[PDB]
Amino acid sequence: AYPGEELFTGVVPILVELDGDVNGHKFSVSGEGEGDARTGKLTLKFICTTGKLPVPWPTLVTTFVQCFSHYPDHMRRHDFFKSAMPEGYRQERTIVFKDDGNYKTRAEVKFEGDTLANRIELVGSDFKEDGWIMGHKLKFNYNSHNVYIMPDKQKNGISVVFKIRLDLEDGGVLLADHYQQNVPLGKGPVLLPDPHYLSTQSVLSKDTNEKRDHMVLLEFVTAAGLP
Amino acid sequence: AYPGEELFTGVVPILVELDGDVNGHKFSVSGEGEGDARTGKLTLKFICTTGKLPVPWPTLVTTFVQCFSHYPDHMRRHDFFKSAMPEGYRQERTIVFKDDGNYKTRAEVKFEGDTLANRIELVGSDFKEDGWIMGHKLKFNYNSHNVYIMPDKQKNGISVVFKIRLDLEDGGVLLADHYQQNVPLGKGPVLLPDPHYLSTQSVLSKDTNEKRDHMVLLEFVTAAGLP
Amino acid sequence: AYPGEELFTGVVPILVELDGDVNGHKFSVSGEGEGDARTGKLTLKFICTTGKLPVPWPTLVTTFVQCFSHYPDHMRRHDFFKSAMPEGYRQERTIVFKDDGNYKTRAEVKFEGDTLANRIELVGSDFKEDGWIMGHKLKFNYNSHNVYIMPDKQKNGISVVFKIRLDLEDGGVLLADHYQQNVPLGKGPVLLPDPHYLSTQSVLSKDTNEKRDHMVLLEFVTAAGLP
Amino acid sequence: AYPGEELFTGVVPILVELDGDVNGHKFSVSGEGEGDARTGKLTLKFICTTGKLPVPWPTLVTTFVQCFSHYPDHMRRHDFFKSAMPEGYRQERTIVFKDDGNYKTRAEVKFEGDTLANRIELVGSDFKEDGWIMGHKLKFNYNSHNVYIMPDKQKNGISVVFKIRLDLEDGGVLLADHYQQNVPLGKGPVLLPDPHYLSTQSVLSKDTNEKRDHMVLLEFVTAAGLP
Repeated sequence: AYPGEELFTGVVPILVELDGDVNGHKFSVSGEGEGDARTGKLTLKFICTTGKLPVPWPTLVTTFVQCFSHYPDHMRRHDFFKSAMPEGYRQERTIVFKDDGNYKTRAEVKFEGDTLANRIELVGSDFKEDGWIMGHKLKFNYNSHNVYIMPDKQKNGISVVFKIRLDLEDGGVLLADHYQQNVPLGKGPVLLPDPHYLSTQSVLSKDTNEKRDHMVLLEFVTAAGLP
Repeated sequence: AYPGEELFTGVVPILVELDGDVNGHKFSVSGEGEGDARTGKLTLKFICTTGKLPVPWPTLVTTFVQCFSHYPDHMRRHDFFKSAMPEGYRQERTIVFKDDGNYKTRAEVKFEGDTLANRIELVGSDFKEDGWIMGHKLKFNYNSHNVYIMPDKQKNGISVVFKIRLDLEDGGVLLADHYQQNVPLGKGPVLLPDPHYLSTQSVLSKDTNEKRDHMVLLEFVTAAGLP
Repeated sequence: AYPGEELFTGVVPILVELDGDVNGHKFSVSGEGEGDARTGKLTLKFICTTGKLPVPWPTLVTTFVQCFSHYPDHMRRHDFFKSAMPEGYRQERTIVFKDDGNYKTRAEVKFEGDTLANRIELVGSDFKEDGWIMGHKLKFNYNSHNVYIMPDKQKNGISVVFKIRLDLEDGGVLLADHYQQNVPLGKGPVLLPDPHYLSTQSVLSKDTNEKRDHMVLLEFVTAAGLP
Repeated sequence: AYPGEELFTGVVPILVELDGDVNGHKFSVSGEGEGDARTGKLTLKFICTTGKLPVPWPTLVTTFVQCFSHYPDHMRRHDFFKSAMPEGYRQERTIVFKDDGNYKTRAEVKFEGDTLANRIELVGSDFKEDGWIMGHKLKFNYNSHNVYIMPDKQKNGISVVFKIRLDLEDGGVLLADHYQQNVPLGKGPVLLPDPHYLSTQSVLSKDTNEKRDHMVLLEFVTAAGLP
């Protein structure tokens, strides 16, 4: 297999660092945790190093390491995330919130020693001051959803798009469309996958022994084929 | 690769049946769902078959299948719950609510065909009818907390002790001490674990399409070591 | 303040008496020393009054007064051992030496006047004459390990299990598993602690002016909580 | 509470730097660890920087921090070592090895930031290159032995005298008389103690992961009054 696969035979530490800017409200978030590609388990904890988060925590869940998705034996040849390791890949993402603003993220997912780092730069604009983001908070859906992937041959990478359902405090729903391009960092050949998807489930919680603004995230991801 | 773990290589159906008697108020609960030991995932739905539940649903979460906890590779020799399968184990518990009544539960967790069954007999007493549990709304801790386990060599089983923080409606916190003793149902050899604990996480929801008194539970449990 | 903490504000003399029986060899040990709960310090000298000890001295350290452990301010409510004083408690233990023999101990730790007395009975069996324990000269690890404690609500006492590491003459390691049960002797109320542990450190030494088979013991024990 | 005592209420890092010259053989030792005066516990690791130590490690322990001796409550007015802190004290010694050479040491024990550093200079002479010390046939005494202390009114410090037994591989015992003088470095008032002694207990071992010439030291010291 690829020299990137056996870098995930067991538990791998994760470091997260986010430098965002939403309508002028600058902020920084640091994250830390572990990941197990054998089961697709992810246990991460994030903290707003600048104090309070100006945007809702669940809106940054997707931005905050898809290389820890579990790929079954019959589909390991479609794992582009682990393929581009240890040099890693670049993750660009346009998040469009319906009837609201949009995010634009630039991430660098790579290995730094024995740790997996996710250094991201996020920009936000066109969010209303009384919109569903800069105003009333929301919550991330704890149900399984699908994240679809196809290869991008001309870019030697993969295309990834998916929808996010955010439950509003007033019983409503704010759909967030994610468009994502991934490009390898190293020059070595990567796996060009067949169109497939990932079954993703994330549970949000807090840490009772934490005084700062934070979020605890438990994520299970499993890849699945498309006939 | 101890015997009993083979019964949890995939999704296993779960049947839950409870018969309760809290302060003379008799009731029955039927529950169904499934569990995945590879991820420690737990999805169940419980229905009050006698009408309205006289106690808050969150006070009955723990009573309502720890054999679906995920034991990492280096800790599989500590899995007493799966070692008792398929003959199963008996779960007796004493749940003391601070400054209020107490529960006494007798359960039989075993395999019925391909379905993991959990038949429980619950008895409550000394509950104040005007306190904050009986006839009032409660909220489960929802965040991660620890469930401590130790071997009981005299009874050839395990002792399980843990705490639970329930959230009252006025903002106050009610604490429910749990005292638990598991013993195997058959004469086959079981696993005597070292002191360890389980990291538990639950999410409570409501079925919009269900008219009877009901509870939907999502739960994630992971075993962890004590040095 | 339960009426047991005041009995340990200063230095308290210790009496130890043990009648042992291993592979037919009947032996006796007398011990004396002091104990200070403010620091967890234990100074004890044991002497085999029946001649030579037929078992290695390190295998009897745990059998040879956990009421002298230091419990910090935030842990005083978990000190079961002190709450059973002055009437004291009973300490039954099953020690399992891996791939070798087993110890069965029964002790009554209680106050006899102004000194705390520990009177034990030991029965050993299934020890190989060429076993790792038999032959003596064993080595007790001077590093600190953890002795986990959980409440036994049914018996109105506590359950205690831990592991000790015995260094062998061959450079290897003998693991002795300990399974302990504590119940109160008197009829008053006792402390029912939360799950916690005790970091215990001990050092074996000798007395150059002592001609009989003996051992000098130095031990520090401090209580610590579990999340 | 005496002014210098507040600096030892918790664990204190320790630095040790020794330059030696025994019979023209030059060497330097670096040492590090921590001290806990609540229990009189010491754990230090020393590394010979210049390569192979030309004298045996057991001969250098005492040269290798009596300010970490535990002084019981009602004997605290006798702690000159702590009362010299933070400015520290000078510690000069003459170690006569019977029918062999001698050590001359000069130590400046003081606080350097939050770390108590013991920087020593050692000179050894008149040692027999074919005797029992230079050939490295020595073992340490792990049993408790006494260290006698007395005030020095004129020098505003203390004199310290004690004996030490060293075990040779032929079965013989080598006595090493120590003559010690301690004088404060600062101009603050120090405590002139009464005649008393320290009960010292030491244990030497080896680091299995260390390739350089080294010694791990564990020490327990406790002061005691003289009638």
